[PDB]
Amino acid sequence: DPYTLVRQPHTILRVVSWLFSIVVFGSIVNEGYLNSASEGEEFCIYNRNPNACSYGVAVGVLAFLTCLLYLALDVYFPQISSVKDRKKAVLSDIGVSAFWAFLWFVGFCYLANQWQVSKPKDNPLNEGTDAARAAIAFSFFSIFTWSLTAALAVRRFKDLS
Repeated sequence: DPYTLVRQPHTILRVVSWLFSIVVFGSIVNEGYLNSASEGEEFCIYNRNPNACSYGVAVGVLAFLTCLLYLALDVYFPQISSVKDRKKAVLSDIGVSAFWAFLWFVGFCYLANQWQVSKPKDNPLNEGTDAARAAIAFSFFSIFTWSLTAALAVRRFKDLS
């Protein structure tokens, strides 16, 4: 039912992941790994630490960009007179949302794995620093919210189809 998807938690998930993407990006910046990644020095640009974080930055800042724009679309979702055109909008966004699950999975793994390289792998990821752990945690949290949208790729689509 098109007229129930107007209150679909999907929109909420966009807001949640929108914020989470800010937290991850910001946390990485707070650590200073973004600056290190941009640093052309061969001991920083080839350093795996900031490079792993730069993957978090990639998906972080672009998720902010994408989700922000996606939320703007939701504003006018119920303003669409054609249910078919609504399906087009959902299909277009939700396909990327499913891809975000992949993208954040990869970025997350870079953060988690690189931590196990630089720090004792016998210890859990929660033995890292405040912001570093925030980036990892909220990256994982993002994956959850994106995996929900991956399911909605069928739910919402068929409810409009």
